[PDB]
Amino acid sequence: PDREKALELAMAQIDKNFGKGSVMRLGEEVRQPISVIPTGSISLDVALGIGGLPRGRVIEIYGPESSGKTTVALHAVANAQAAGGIAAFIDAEHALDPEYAKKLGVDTDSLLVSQPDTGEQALEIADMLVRSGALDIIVIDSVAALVPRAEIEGSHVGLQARLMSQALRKMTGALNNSGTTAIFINQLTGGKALKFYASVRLDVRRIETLKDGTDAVGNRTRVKVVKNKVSPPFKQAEFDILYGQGISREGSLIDMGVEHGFIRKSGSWFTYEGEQLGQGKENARKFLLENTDVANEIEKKIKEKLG
Repeated sequence: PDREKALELAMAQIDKNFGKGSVMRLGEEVRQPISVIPTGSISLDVALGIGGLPRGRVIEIYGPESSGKTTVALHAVANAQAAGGIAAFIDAEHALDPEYAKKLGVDTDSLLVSQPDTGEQALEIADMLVRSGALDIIVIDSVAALVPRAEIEGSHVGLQARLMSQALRKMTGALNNSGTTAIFINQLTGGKALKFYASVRLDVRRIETLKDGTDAVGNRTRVKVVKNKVSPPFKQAEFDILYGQGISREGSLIDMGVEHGFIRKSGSWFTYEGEQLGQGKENARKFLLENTDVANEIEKKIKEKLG
Protein backbone atom coordinates (compact mmCIF):
# COMPACT_ATOMS: atom_id res chain seq x y z
CA PRO A 1 0.00 0.00 0.00
CA ASP A 2 2.83 2.28 -1.20
CA ARG A 3 2.43 5.76 0.24
CA GLU A 4 3.17 7.77 -2.90
CA LYS A 5 0.82 5.31 -4.56
CA ALA A 6 -1.77 5.52 -1.79
CA LEU A 7 -1.48 9.30 -1.70
CA GLU A 8 -2.19 9.77 -5.39
CA LEU A 9 -5.18 7.43 -5.34
CA ALA A 10 -6.82 9.37 -2.50
CA MET A 11 -5.65 12.72 -3.86
CA ALA A 12 -7.17 12.44 -7.29
CA GLN A 13 -10.35 11.52 -5.48
CA ILE A 14 -10.73 15.09 -4.27
CA ASP A 15 -10.24 16.74 -7.65
CA LYS A 16 -13.23 14.70 -8.80
CA ASN A 17 -15.09 15.42 -5.57
CA PHE A 18 -14.31 19.08 -5.00
CA GLY A 19 -12.49 20.35 -8.06
CA LYS A 20 -9.66 20.91 -10.49
CA GLY A 21 -7.00 21.72 -7.92
CA SER A 22 -8.66 21.47 -4.53
CA VAL A 23 -5.30 19.91 -3.68
CA MET A 24 -2.07 21.08 -5.27
CA ARG A 25 1.56 20.29 -4.55
CA LEU A 26 3.42 23.58 -4.29
CA GLY A 27 6.12 22.11 -6.56
CA GLU A 28 3.90 20.95 -9.47
CA GLU A 29 4.60 22.63 -12.82
CA VAL A 30 1.18 21.63 -14.09
CA ARG A 31 0.07 23.44 -17.22
CA GLN A 32 -3.08 22.64 -19.24
CA PRO A 33 -6.47 24.23 -20.14
CA ILE A 34 -5.29 27.92 -20.48
CA SER A 35 -7.45 30.50 -22.23
CA VAL A 36 -5.78 33.27 -20.27
CA ILE A 37 -5.70 37.09 -20.52
CA PRO A 38 -2.09 38.24 -20.26
CA THR A 39 -1.96 40.98 -17.66
CA GLY A 40 0.86 42.64 -19.55
CA SER A 41 3.34 41.82 -16.79
CA ILE A 42 5.40 38.90 -18.00
CA SER A 43 6.54 38.54 -14.39
CA LEU A 44 3.10 38.49 -12.82
CA ASP A 45 2.01 36.33 -15.78
CA VAL A 46 4.19 33.35 -14.98
CA ALA A 47 3.50 34.08 -11.35
CA LEU A 48 -0.03 33.02 -12.12
CA GLY A 49 1.35 29.83 -13.59
CA ILE A 50 -1.06 29.81 -16.53
CA GLY A 51 0.36 33.08 -17.86
CA GLY A 52 -2.72 35.17 -17.27
CA LEU A 53 -6.00 35.54 -15.40
CA PRO A 54 -8.07 32.38 -16.01
CA ARG A 55 -11.09 33.41 -18.04
CA GLY A 56 -14.57 32.51 -16.81
CA ARG A 57 -13.34 32.75 -13.26
CA VAL A 58 -14.03 35.34 -10.55
CA ILE A 59 -10.88 37.29 -9.59
CA GLU A 60 -10.01 39.77 -6.78
CA ILE A 61 -7.25 42.38 -6.78
CA TYR A 62 -6.84 43.88 -3.35
CA GLY A 63 -4.39 46.37 -1.96
CA PRO A 64 -4.16 49.86 -0.43
CA GLU A 65 -4.60 53.09 -2.34
CA SER A 66 -2.31 54.26 -5.11
CA SER A 67 -1.16 50.64 -5.33
CA GLY A 68 -1.81 50.09 -9.01
CA LYS A 69 -4.66 47.70 -8.54
CA THR A 70 -6.74 49.48 -11.21
CA THR A 71 -3.74 49.81 -13.53
CA VAL A 72 -3.43 46.05 -13.68
CA ALA A 73 -7.17 45.48 -14.09
CA LEU A 74 -7.06 48.05 -16.89
CA HIS A 75 -4.08 46.45 -18.65
CA ALA A 76 -6.32 43.37 -18.51
CA VAL A 77 -9.10 45.18 -20.36
CA ALA A 78 -6.72 46.42 -23.05
CA ASN A 79 -5.62 42.90 -23.79
CA ALA A 80 -9.05 41.34 -23.60
CA GLN A 81 -10.21 44.01 -26.05
CA ALA A 82 -7.14 43.88 -28.24
CA ALA A 83 -8.21 40.30 -28.98
CA GLY A 84 -11.81 41.02 -29.90
CA GLY A 85 -13.28 41.03 -26.43
CA ILE A 86 -16.09 43.12 -25.00
CA ALA A 87 -15.22 44.88 -21.70
CA ALA A 88 -17.61 46.16 -18.98
CA PHE A 89 -16.59 48.57 -16.21
CA ILE A 90 -19.10 48.73 -13.35
CA ASP A 91 -17.98 52.08 -11.87
CA ALA A 92 -18.99 52.89 -8.32
CA GLU A 93 -16.07 55.12 -7.37
CA HIS A 94 -16.18 57.45 -10.36
CA ALA A 95 -12.39 57.84 -10.41
CA LEU A 96 -11.59 56.26 -13.77
CA ASP A 97 -9.50 58.36 -16.16
CA PRO A 98 -10.08 57.73 -19.84
CA GLU A 99 -6.86 59.51 -20.81
CA TYR A 100 -4.81 57.14 -18.67
CA ALA A 101 -6.77 54.17 -20.00
CA LYS A 102 -6.63 54.85 -23.74
CA LYS A 103 -2.91 55.34 -23.28
CA LEU A 104 -2.69 51.73 -22.09
CA GLY A 105 -4.46 50.06 -24.96
CA VAL A 106 -8.10 50.25 -23.94
CA ASP A 107 -10.64 51.01 -26.63
CA THR A 108 -12.51 53.42 -24.37
CA ASP A 109 -14.94 54.32 -27.16
CA SER A 110 -16.14 50.73 -27.24
CA LEU A 111 -16.03 50.19 -23.49
CA LEU A 112 -19.23 49.53 -21.57
CA VAL A 113 -19.24 51.73 -18.45
CA SER A 114 -22.10 51.80 -15.95
CA GLN A 115 -22.53 53.82 -12.78
CA PRO A 116 -25.00 51.92 -10.53
CA ASP A 117 -26.74 53.79 -7.74
CA THR A 118 -26.86 51.00 -5.20
CA GLY A 119 -24.92 47.88 -4.38
CA GLU A 120 -27.79 45.79 -5.59
CA GLN A 121 -28.08 47.66 -8.89
CA ALA A 122 -24.36 47.34 -9.49
CA LEU A 123 -24.39 43.58 -8.96
CA GLU A 124 -27.50 43.23 -11.09
CA ILE A 125 -26.69 45.26 -14.17
CA ALA A 126 -23.43 43.27 -13.90
CA ASP A 127 -24.72 39.72 -13.39
CA MET A 128 -27.20 40.49 -16.16
CA LEU A 129 -24.41 41.69 -18.44
CA VAL A 130 -22.50 38.51 -17.59
CA ARG A 131 -25.35 36.24 -18.68
CA SER A 132 -25.68 37.97 -22.06
CA GLY A 133 -22.53 35.96 -22.75
CA ALA A 134 -21.28 38.85 -24.83
CA LEU A 135 -18.60 40.10 -22.47
CA ASP A 136 -15.13 38.64 -22.08
CA ILE A 137 -14.03 40.49 -18.94
CA ILE A 138 -15.95 42.74 -16.58
CA VAL A 139 -14.39 44.70 -13.76
CA ILE A 140 -16.29 46.22 -10.84
CA ASP A 141 -14.46 49.12 -9.22
CA SER A 142 -14.43 49.13 -5.44
CA VAL A 143 -16.09 46.32 -3.56
CA ALA A 144 -16.32 48.99 -0.86
CA ALA A 145 -18.48 51.49 -2.75
CA LEU A 146 -21.02 48.70 -3.25
CA VAL A 147 -23.09 50.02 -0.31
CA PRO A 148 -26.55 48.48 0.22
CA ARG A 149 -29.89 50.00 -0.73
CA ALA A 150 -30.31 51.39 2.75
CA GLU A 151 -27.34 52.93 4.49
CA ILE A 152 -28.08 55.08 1.45
CA GLU A 153 -31.43 56.03 2.92
CA GLY A 154 -31.87 54.94 6.51
CA SER A 155 -25.59 48.84 10.05
CA HIS A 156 -28.71 46.90 11.19
CA VAL A 157 -30.43 44.97 8.35
CA GLY A 158 -29.01 43.01 5.42
CA LEU A 159 -25.57 44.47 4.93
CA GLN A 160 -23.10 43.92 2.11
CA ALA A 161 -21.96 40.77 3.90
CA ARG A 162 -24.87 38.97 2.25
CA LEU A 163 -25.40 41.40 -0.60
CA MET A 164 -22.10 40.12 -1.95
CA SER A 165 -22.74 36.49 -1.08
CA GLN A 166 -26.13 36.33 -2.76
CA ALA A 167 -24.85 37.89 -6.01
CA LEU A 168 -21.66 35.85 -5.94
CA ARG A 169 -23.49 32.56 -5.46
CA LYS A 170 -25.74 33.47 -8.43
CA MET A 171 -23.06 35.09 -10.59
CA THR A 172 -20.26 32.59 -9.88
CA GLY A 173 -21.96 29.74 -11.64
CA ALA A 174 -22.86 32.07 -14.51
CA LEU A 175 -19.54 33.32 -15.91
CA ASN A 176 -18.26 29.86 -15.02
CA ASN A 177 -19.89 28.59 -18.21
CA SER A 178 -19.75 31.94 -19.97
CA GLY A 179 -16.02 32.30 -20.30
CA THR A 180 -16.17 35.80 -18.89
CA THR A 181 -13.51 36.49 -16.29
CA ALA A 182 -14.78 38.73 -13.45
CA ILE A 183 -12.36 41.20 -11.77
CA PHE A 184 -13.44 42.59 -8.36
CA ILE A 185 -11.36 45.33 -6.76
CA ASN A 186 -10.80 45.63 -3.07
CA GLN A 187 -9.15 48.17 -0.89
CA LEU A 188 -7.40 47.64 2.38
CA THR A 189 -17.01 43.19 4.78
CA GLY A 190 -18.64 41.51 1.81
CA GLY A 191 -15.10 40.62 0.90
CA LYS A 192 -15.58 37.74 3.37
CA ALA A 193 -17.35 35.84 0.62
CA LEU A 194 -15.35 37.15 -2.33
CA LYS A 195 -12.32 35.78 -0.49
CA PHE A 196 -13.97 32.40 -0.78
CA TYR A 197 -15.42 32.79 -4.25
CA ALA A 198 -12.33 34.06 -5.99
CA SER A 199 -10.31 31.42 -7.83
CA VAL A 200 -7.47 33.92 -7.89
CA ARG A 201 -6.84 36.67 -5.36
CA LEU A 202 -4.05 39.16 -5.95
CA ASP A 203 -2.39 41.28 -3.27
CA VAL A 204 -1.05 44.49 -4.85
CA ARG A 205 1.07 46.73 -2.62
CA ARG A 206 3.53 49.40 -3.69
CA ILE A 207 7.12 48.66 -2.70
CA GLU A 208 9.64 51.25 -3.92
CA THR A 209 9.85 54.22 -6.26
CA LEU A 210 11.61 54.03 -9.68
CA LYS A 211 13.12 57.53 -10.13
CA ASP A 212 16.15 59.45 -11.46
CA GLY A 213 16.96 62.56 -9.41
CA THR A 214 13.73 63.48 -11.11
CA ASP A 215 10.47 63.89 -9.21
CA ALA A 216 9.72 60.11 -9.30
CA VAL A 217 6.81 58.85 -11.61
CA GLY A 218 5.88 55.16 -11.15
CA ASN A 219 6.69 52.63 -8.47
CA ARG A 220 8.14 49.12 -8.29
CA THR A 221 4.93 47.25 -7.47
CA ARG A 222 5.06 43.81 -5.86
CA VAL A 223 2.23 41.33 -6.24
CA LYS A 224 1.63 38.24 -4.07
CA VAL A 225 -0.91 35.85 -5.59
CA VAL A 226 -2.04 34.48 -2.24
CA LYS A 227 -4.89 32.36 -3.56
CA ASN A 228 -4.73 30.50 -6.83
CA LYS A 229 -6.90 27.58 -7.90
CA VAL A 230 -5.52 27.21 -11.43
CA SER A 231 -1.80 26.92 -10.64
CA PRO A 232 0.09 26.80 -7.34
CA PRO A 233 -0.29 29.66 -4.80
CA PHE A 234 2.07 32.01 -2.95
CA LYS A 235 4.19 33.04 -5.93
CA GLN A 236 4.97 36.68 -6.51
CA ALA A 237 6.42 39.16 -8.95
CA GLU A 238 7.29 42.80 -9.36
CA PHE A 239 6.92 45.26 -12.20
CA ASP A 240 7.42 48.93 -12.94
CA ILE A 241 4.43 51.25 -13.46
CA LEU A 242 5.55 54.55 -15.02
CA TYR A 243 3.60 57.64 -14.13
CA GLY A 244 1.01 58.19 -16.80
CA GLN A 245 2.28 55.40 -19.01
CA GLY A 246 1.43 52.06 -17.42
CA ILE A 247 3.34 48.85 -16.72
CA SER A 248 6.79 48.79 -18.34
CA ARG A 249 6.73 46.01 -20.89
CA GLU A 250 10.41 46.53 -21.70
CA GLY A 251 11.45 47.16 -18.13
CA SER A 252 9.90 43.81 -17.29
CA LEU A 253 11.95 42.14 -20.02
CA ILE A 254 15.12 43.16 -18.22
CA ASP A 255 14.29 42.12 -14.67
CA MET A 256 13.25 38.81 -16.21
CA GLY A 257 16.08 38.86 -18.72
CA VAL A 258 18.87 38.96 -16.17
CA GLU A 259 16.90 36.68 -13.82
CA HIS A 260 16.98 33.91 -16.39
CA GLY A 261 20.53 34.55 -17.51
CA PHE A 262 19.77 35.95 -20.97
CA ILE A 263 21.32 39.32 -20.11
CA ARG A 264 24.41 40.25 -18.05
CA LYS A 265 25.15 43.19 -15.72
CA SER A 266 28.91 43.79 -15.98
CA GLY A 267 29.47 47.02 -14.05
CA SER A 268 25.79 47.97 -14.03
CA TRP A 269 26.18 47.81 -17.82
CA PHE A 270 23.47 45.60 -19.33
CA THR A 271 24.05 43.53 -22.50
CA TYR A 272 22.01 41.02 -24.54
CA GLU A 273 24.45 38.51 -26.00
CA GLY A 274 27.54 40.46 -26.95
CA GLU A 275 25.71 43.66 -27.84
CA GLN A 276 25.38 45.85 -24.74
CA LEU A 277 22.21 47.95 -24.27
CA GLY A 278 23.36 50.61 -21.83
CA GLN A 279 24.23 51.45 -18.24
CA GLY A 280 21.69 51.65 -15.45
CA LYS A 281 18.18 50.25 -15.88
CA GLU A 282 16.13 53.23 -17.02
CA ASN A 283 18.72 53.64 -19.76
CA ALA A 284 18.34 50.01 -20.80
CA ARG A 285 14.58 50.31 -20.84
CA LYS A 286 14.99 53.41 -23.03
CA PHE A 287 17.02 51.31 -25.45
CA LEU A 288 14.51 48.47 -25.74
CA LEU A 289 11.84 51.15 -26.21
CA GLU A 290 13.36 51.98 -29.60
CA ASN A 291 14.24 48.82 -31.56
CA THR A 292 11.44 46.34 -30.87
CA ASP A 293 13.03 43.38 -32.71
CA VAL A 294 15.76 42.92 -30.11
CA ALA A 295 13.22 43.18 -27.29
CA ASN A 296 11.12 40.85 -29.39
CA GLU A 297 13.70 38.04 -29.36
CA ILE A 298 14.13 38.43 -25.62
CA GLU A 299 10.39 38.16 -25.05
CA LYS A 300 10.55 35.31 -27.54
CA LYS A 301 13.31 33.65 -25.50
CA ILE A 302 11.63 33.84 -22.11
CA LYS A 303 8.36 32.55 -23.53
CA GLU A 304 10.17 29.27 -24.14
CA LYS A 305 12.29 28.76 -20.99
CA LEU A 306 8.86 28.69 -19.35
CA GLY A 307 5.33 28.54 -20.94
